[PDB]
Amino acid sequence: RLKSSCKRHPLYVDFSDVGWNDWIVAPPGYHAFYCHGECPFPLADHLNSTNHAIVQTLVNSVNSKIPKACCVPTELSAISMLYLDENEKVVLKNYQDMVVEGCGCR
Amino acid sequence: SSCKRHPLYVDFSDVGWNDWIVAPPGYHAFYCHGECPFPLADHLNSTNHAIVQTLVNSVNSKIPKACCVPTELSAISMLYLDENEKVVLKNYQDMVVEGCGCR
Ligand SMILES: *[C@@H]1O[C@H](CO)[C@@H](O[C@@H]2O[C@H](CO)[C@@H](O[C@@H]3O[C@H](CO)[C@@H](O)[C@H](O[C@H]4O[C@H](CO)[C@@H](O)[C@H](O)[C@@H]4O[C@H]4O[C@H](CO)[C@@H](O)[C@H](O)[C@@H]4O)[C@@H]3O)[C@H](O)[C@H]2NC(C)=O)[C@H](O)[C@H]1NC(C)=O
Ligand SMILES: *[C@@H]1O[C@H](CO)[C@@H](O[C@@H]2O[C@H](CO)[C@@H](O[C@@H]3O[C@H](CO)[C@@H](O)[C@H](O[C@H]4O[C@H](CO)[C@@H](O)[C@H](O)[C@@H]4O[C@H]4O[C@H](CO)[C@@H](O)[C@H](O)[C@@H]4O)[C@@H]3O)[C@H](O)[C@H]2NC(C)=O)[C@H](O)[C@H]1NC(C)=O
Repeated sequence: RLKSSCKRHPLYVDFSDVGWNDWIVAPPGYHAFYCHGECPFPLADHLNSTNHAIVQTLVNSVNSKIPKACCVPTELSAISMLYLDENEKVVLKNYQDMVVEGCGCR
Repeated sequence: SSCKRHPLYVDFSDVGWNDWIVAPPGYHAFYCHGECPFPLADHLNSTNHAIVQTLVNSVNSKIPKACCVPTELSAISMLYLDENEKVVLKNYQDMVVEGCGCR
C-alpha cells in the first residue's frame, strides 16, 4: 500500500459486474482508468494543479485538519455506447467524460 | 452531509507568505468538504466517470470513491515584493473556489 505521487492507474470496468449490462447493449466494458496518489507539500506545477490546490496543501502543513489536494481526473475523454429505446430501436449515444486522460492534484 | 463549499480564510502571516506578499493580508479561499454518496444523486456537479468509480467502489474497495474537489475557480489580485524590492501588482488565477463537485 506504499505511498506514491498522484498518477493514472489502469481500470477495466465490465458492466456486468456493476449490473449496467441490463441497459447498455455495447460495449461489454471499457478502460476507465482512475486517479490515485499523494499530492505532496509543496506541490509541483507538473502535478496538473491549481493555485488553490498549492494554497490548500500549504494550509494543511500548518493545520492538518484541512485536507491536502485530492488526486483527481483533470482531463477526460468520451466513449460511444449503444442502448435500446422504448420501441426496441438501437440508439448510439456519445458519453462525455468517461475515460481518464490525465490526473492532477486539486 | 455531502460535498459542498466551506469557508477558509487564508492568512499569509500564519502561512509564512507575509515576507513576499504585501497585500491583501489574506483572502477568502474556500474549500470543498463532504461525502460523495452511493449511488451519486443529482445537484453534485459530478462527471460520468465519478458515477462509474463510485459504483465500482461499492463492488471493489481497492478502487476509491470520488473526491470532493473545486469545479469552478475565480482569480484574485495581489501585491508582492520582487527580487529588486519593487512592489508589483499581479493577477493569480484559480485562487477562490466558486463551486464543488464529485470527481
Ligand atoms: C497531466 O495531464 C496531462 C494531460 O492529460 C497528462 O498527459 C497526457 O497523457 C495521456 C497518456 O497517459 C495522453 O493521451 C494520449 O495521447 C496520445 C496522442 O498521440 C495517444 O497516443 C494516446 O492514445 C491511447 O490511449 C488512450 C487512453 O488514454 C486511448 O483513447 C487510445 O485508444 C490509445 O490507446 C493505446 O494504448 C492503450 C493502453 O491502455 C491500448 O489499450 C490501446 O488500444 C492503444 O494501444 C492517448 O490519447 C496525452 O497525450 C497527454 N498529454 C500531454 C500534453 O502530455 C499527464 O500525464 C498528467 N499528469 C499526471 C500526473 O497524471
Ligand atoms: C455546483 O457548481 C456550481 C457552479 O460553480 C455552484 O454554483 C455557483 O455557486 C456560486 C458560489 O455561491 C455562485 O457564485 C456567486 O454568484 C453570486 C451571484 O449569484 C455572487 O454574489 C458571488 O460573488 C460573491 O462571492 C464570491 C466567492 O464565491 C466572492 O469572491 C465575491 O467577492 C462576492 O462576494 C459577495 O458574497 C460574499 C459572501 O461569501 C461577501 O463577503 C461579499 O460582501 C459579497 O456580498 C458568487 O460568485 C454561482 O452563482 C453558482 N452558479 C450557478 C449556475 O448556480 C454550485 O454551488 C455547486 N454545488 C456545490 C455543492 O458546490
